[PDB]
Amino acid sequence: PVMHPHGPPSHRPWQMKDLQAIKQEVSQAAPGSPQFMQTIRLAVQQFDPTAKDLQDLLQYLCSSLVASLHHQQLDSLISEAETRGITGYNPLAGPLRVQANNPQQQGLRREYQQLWLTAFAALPGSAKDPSWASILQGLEEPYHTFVERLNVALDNGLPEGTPKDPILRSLAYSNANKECQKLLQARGHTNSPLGDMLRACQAWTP
Repeated sequence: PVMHPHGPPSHRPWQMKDLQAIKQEVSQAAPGSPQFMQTIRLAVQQFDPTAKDLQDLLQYLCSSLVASLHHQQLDSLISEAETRGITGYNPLAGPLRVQANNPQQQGLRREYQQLWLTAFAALPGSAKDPSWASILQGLEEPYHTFVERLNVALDNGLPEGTPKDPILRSLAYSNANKECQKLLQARGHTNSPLGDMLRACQAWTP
């Protein structure tokens, strides 16, 4: 992090307590999901991290594969942004990442943080086996409990700005047990269909 005294800027290493608190706030959110993004967005604001700090934070929160995909995307976003013009970037003063580690280069650091943040958008979709696809209703699970069970896994797994209602509707079916799955040819029809698949199983005697 880069410290801002009340009365020059200086870098200080991450404190494990702060990293730990970030991971606990991210909770079960997958990289790119809303909770994940709000968390690391708040962290970048609070700690004004350098490029090196951001690399430590990445490896603490995400798997080694995810970290590599992030690096690939971030490199492309960097190249593209260089053409448009990066504030504080002297192409003759060495690699941009080295420059972003100079705590005096605030503008350049703030730009790098924003590209670092934006890079997470491309990460989902490269995960073809999310956990929310696995959540499946057992022969014993109630239906009303299962629909919420899927809602949270989608809340934690789906990237930002992605439809969830059309996902849960199919998932509340494709991932339901064969027990209650037989009430799904006369499925009720409403405006928000979700209210129906529950009406069908609003009362389900085992």
